[PDB]
Amino acid sequence: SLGGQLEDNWRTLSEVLETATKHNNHGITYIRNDATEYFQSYQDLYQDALVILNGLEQKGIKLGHKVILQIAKNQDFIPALWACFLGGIIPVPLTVAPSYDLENSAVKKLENVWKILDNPLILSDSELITEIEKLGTYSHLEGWQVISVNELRKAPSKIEQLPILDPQDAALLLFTSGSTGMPKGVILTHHNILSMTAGTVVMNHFTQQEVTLNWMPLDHVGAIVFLGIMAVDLACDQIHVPMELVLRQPLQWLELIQKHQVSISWSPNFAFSLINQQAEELKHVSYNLSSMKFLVNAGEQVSVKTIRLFLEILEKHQLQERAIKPAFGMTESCSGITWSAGLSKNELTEENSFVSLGKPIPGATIRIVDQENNPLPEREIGRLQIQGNSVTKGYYNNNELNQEVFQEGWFTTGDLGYLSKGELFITGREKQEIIINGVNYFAHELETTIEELEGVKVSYTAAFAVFDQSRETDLLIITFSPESEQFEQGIKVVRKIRSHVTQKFGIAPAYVIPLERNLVPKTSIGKVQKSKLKKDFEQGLFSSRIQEIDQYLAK
Ligand SMILES: Nc1ncnc2c1ncn2[C@@H]1O[C@H](COP(=O)(O)OC(=O)[C@@H](N)Cc2ccccc2)[C@@H](O)[C@H]1O
Repeated sequence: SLGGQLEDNWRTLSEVLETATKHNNHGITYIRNDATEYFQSYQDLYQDALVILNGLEQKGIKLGHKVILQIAKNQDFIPALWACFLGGIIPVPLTVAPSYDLENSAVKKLENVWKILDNPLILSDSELITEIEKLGTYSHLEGWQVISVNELRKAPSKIEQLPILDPQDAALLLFTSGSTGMPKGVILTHHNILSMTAGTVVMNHFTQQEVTLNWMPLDHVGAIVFLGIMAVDLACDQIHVPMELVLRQPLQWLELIQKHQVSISWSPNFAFSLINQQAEELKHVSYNLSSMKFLVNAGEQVSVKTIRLFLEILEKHQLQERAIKPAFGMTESCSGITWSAGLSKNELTEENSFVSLGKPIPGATIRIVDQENNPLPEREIGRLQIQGNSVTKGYYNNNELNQEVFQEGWFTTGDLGYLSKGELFITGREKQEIIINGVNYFAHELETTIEELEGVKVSYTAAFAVFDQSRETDLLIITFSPESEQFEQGIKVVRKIRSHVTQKFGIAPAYVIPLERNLVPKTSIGKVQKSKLKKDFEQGLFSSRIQEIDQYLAK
């Protein structure tokens, strides 16, 4: 149903980095937690990567082998990632766990992936090395080996020549958590990654003069590719900020855009809302954001009302018209695959209620089909299917999954939406629909509406529907985290949530469950995974709290 013509490029990642070294002008600027800065030119990165690569070789890690990445320090992660790229070693970046002595999904993912990949070596930093080894000994994991990047930097560097690689060979393996069970390992070739890069650059007119800024964790595809490898491909300046720095003080994102004259940046929808929360203090200070021309809202459903408010607040801070770029992407397509032309605030009205995520990059084709795999007419909801050189060819060691989601040269994303004049509009995700009396409801709207309320902490909210067997009816369940200091003072807001939702939508939440911030399940990028919360409810993990709240009501 779509298009885009792109000339074949047969570069590898090593050639891309080698091309970038000539521009000793540019490279990576690392922002530390204390807001100090450290510049590493592409030449320095290349030299650093070679040293680490030699360290890897000396430990017996060979071409084609896989290594797990568990590195929180950005100054260690990127050089180690590129080290693997140059040596033909496949890096497997995984989310750094919040702790390694307590039960969490990140610890489970690390152990599961480790088992799937036949006991590969784990790369860490000096801060985390001890904790990760402890987990290995405590859980008696046979062959568990962890090494710091700084120990690999010590390797007497007997550097030999770099291997010549096939761009069709695997270069990057990224595991995503599925709805249930084992994680899914997305295989990404050089050709996959560089075909996204080329398509995105040509379509959006990026040049070596760009300044990219990332504040998402480096294990995610958006940070590795769109705001990592792309910048290397362009040989432009790239900046990496730890997520917690911007979370602790959201306005620092705006400060860094101004200070570094940033032209390209990205966050999911919730972070836009976090800025909107700062509307008051944004009246007493002024930022200059005129350098920002490509501001990506991607990673989760985009809220019309949130974007509209974001423009109104920040146009008073020199944010140019059409700078905001809602986009669609996934791990399976090396992040971004469609890009908006920009928002003009005229599509944002009590409008749609769906934001356009734009047209696909050159080389890519997208379509909306029915259950029969037949293309549907424009403007009606169906399953999104994607193809092109930027799209993955298959998952790691999972034929059952490959045969299901890869058919006729198309990949089923598991996402729902429609096409209108060539532009993609995502409406929801499969098996997460909120249907009550045949009427379609949309989680993001509900969540946005909830998050307007005082006492509801932004980015910890979820809305989903379960079927109640006893009463033979569908229930709307709302989970949130209180903005109180602290819970359980967030009992007053439970009542406030139910009424506010009824007033605006005409339907009510059956249950409203407050949650401790640390227990709301989130992907590395901060997207609330509603599947894990649905399961938790059906156990039920919250039954005690539900009763306790119900006992507090009726008094
Ligand atoms: N703009 C969007 N609107 C609605 N849902 C989205 C959007 N972007 C991503 N998603 C959801 O997130 C899923 C992919 O999740 P992950 O594999 O964890 O990686 C991601 O979250 C990528 N979407 C990140 C990205 C995209 C574009 C540019 C930069 C960065 C998609 O299948 C879709 O369900």
